[PDB]
Amino acid sequence: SGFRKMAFPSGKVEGCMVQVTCGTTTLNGLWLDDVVYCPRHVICTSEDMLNPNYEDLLIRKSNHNFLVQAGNVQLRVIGHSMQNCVLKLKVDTANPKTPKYKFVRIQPGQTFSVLACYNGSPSGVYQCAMRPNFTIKGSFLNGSCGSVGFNIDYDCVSFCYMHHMELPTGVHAGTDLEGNFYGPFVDRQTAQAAGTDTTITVNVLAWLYAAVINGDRWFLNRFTTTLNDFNLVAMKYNYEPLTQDHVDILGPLSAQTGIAVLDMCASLKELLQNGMNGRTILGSALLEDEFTPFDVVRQCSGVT
Amino acid sequence: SGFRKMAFPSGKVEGCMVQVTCGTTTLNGLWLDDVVYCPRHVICTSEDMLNPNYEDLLIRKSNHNFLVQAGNVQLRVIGHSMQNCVLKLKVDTANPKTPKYKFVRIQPGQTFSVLACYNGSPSGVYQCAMRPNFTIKGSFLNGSCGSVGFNIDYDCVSFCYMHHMELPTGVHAGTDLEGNFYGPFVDRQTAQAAGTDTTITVNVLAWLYAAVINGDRWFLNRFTTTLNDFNLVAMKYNYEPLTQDHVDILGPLSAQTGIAVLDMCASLKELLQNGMNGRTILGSALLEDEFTPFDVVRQCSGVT
Ligand SMILES: Cc1ccncc1NC(=O)Cn1ccc2ccc(F)cc21
Ligand SMILES: Cc1ccncc1NC(=O)Cn1ccc2ccc(F)cc21
Repeated sequence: SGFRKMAFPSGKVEGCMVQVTCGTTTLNGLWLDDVVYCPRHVICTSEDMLNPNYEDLLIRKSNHNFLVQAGNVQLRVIGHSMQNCVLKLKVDTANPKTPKYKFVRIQPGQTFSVLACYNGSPSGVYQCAMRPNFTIKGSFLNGSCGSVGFNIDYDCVSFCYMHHMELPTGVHAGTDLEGNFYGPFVDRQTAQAAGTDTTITVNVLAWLYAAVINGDRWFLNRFTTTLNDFNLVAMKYNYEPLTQDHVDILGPLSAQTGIAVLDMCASLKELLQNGMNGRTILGSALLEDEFTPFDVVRQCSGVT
Repeated sequence: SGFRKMAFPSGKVEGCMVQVTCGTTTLNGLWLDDVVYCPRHVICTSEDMLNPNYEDLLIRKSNHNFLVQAGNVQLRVIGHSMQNCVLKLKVDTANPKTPKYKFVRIQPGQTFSVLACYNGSPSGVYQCAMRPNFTIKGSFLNGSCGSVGFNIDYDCVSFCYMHHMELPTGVHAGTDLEGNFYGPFVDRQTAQAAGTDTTITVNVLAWLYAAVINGDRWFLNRFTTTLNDFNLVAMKYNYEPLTQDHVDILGPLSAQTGIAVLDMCASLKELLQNGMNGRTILGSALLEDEFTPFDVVRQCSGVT
């Protein structure tokens, strides 16, 4: 029993973190096989960020300008290329600590763990969700760029995020491991306001099922609703519309607890309309939306 | 910017996790040097837990009865001893992945990371605090026993907790790495109710300073208070009394933000008396108490 915001064990990712320096800029790189992945803005000075021409800036850079250090040892750079907003630095040595890995581009609402790093060294690990507006609410300071987000299935690490920037509103934007930004963000220091941060309805329901499994049941009521009726409430409270696909993904949780998805939607509807009345659910005084239905099943079953 | 419940990178601890089986019971062990540490209740059957005589149960066990597996390879057990509520299994091979380590017995209010494991395999990592009643609010299922709590200072892992049991109330009890339980708990299946779970006042103040650093300032008011006046409020709301030692530990946060500790106590006092009025602080709708002043400084400065 108990339910926590749990991150994947970070060891497999720690063995991939390196430090990349270009000129006076130092950030984090991800070393997998004989390639180091890092944000392309490593080639910029703070002044360049206002309007950088990355292709032009990269012409003045040679292999010997990218200083790649793994712990206390220096990697030899034998090639460099830009793929979208990431640089790929070919090194002469395959990372001996390279785990089984994949590069995946996640969908909004999906969760992942972040290993925050500075100077190629890990500082901490926490669980995040890709918000519906494609930002992440992380914890990053200057130097954290190149820190990565990932999920783990048994022995395979699926890398989904690489940190690039902080928006003026304190939220975070970044790319997948192919260098494509999530959302409309660009790696430029300009007005990039975020869209509406809606609540991930399917995750709140999954977390409500997690609460029932762990003993927190005060919010269960005598009511039911329909998808269309629930969605009228969800729209009013800036919640994502719930679809039949979401109901289907909640099936195993519905089966385990014996509480039909639409009955749980009616509990959520009353919680939205009436609030928590000074009460808590799984130690939270608000509706948590950064646990997917898969996360709840995983934590509640003990998948390693 | 941003503030998250961050755990230490778990890699150094992942390399120490092993599976220990005795008879029909399997739990986690911690392999450091040529010794495997595990909860002594590994020698019990579920029936034995009602009133176990560990010394008598251990007489029927020989070195060959403790099956210790590290990944897919078997460790040879050349000695066994019981130290308080932990068993120390001497193996013939030093763990090559043994990090620099210490065993520390933490004080209530202190925080630590937990690497939850099942069958010697890690499932996840999360940040915890030793509650003032000596329980921990974790996330553990059957098989998680032997999972450990730790802190990391640069390259040294300080092991502070080993998981032993779940109380009937869903909270968790365990020992330090010398086998001594935190609090009055015993490794017996009996009525062991927990004392008052008070709020760690010094941590709430540290988190309020973290909020100011990250932009959340609505709770700052025009008032001040005294230690004795604040403590009258703290007693009413089951908060730990604030001492001059706590004020002293909050000094660096007070210095960074320019907000005197007693002024922050007056903000906390008004938050206790009036509530949050439907507002949030660092994404929480309640006063968070599982960040120490050291945690706040560490996260806000980027210590790796
Ligand atoms: C300081 C900080 C805190 C947290 N996370 C990241 C950062 N760093 C940055 O944002 C660096 N940086 C500055 C301007 C700019 C423009 C575009 C871009 F891709 C990166 C940019
Ligand atoms: C099932 C579970 C869930 C979460 N964390 C731990 C557990 N396991 C246990 O508590 C095992 N166990 C059962 C009786 C008993 C008595 C004393 C003791 F030290 C261990 C005991």
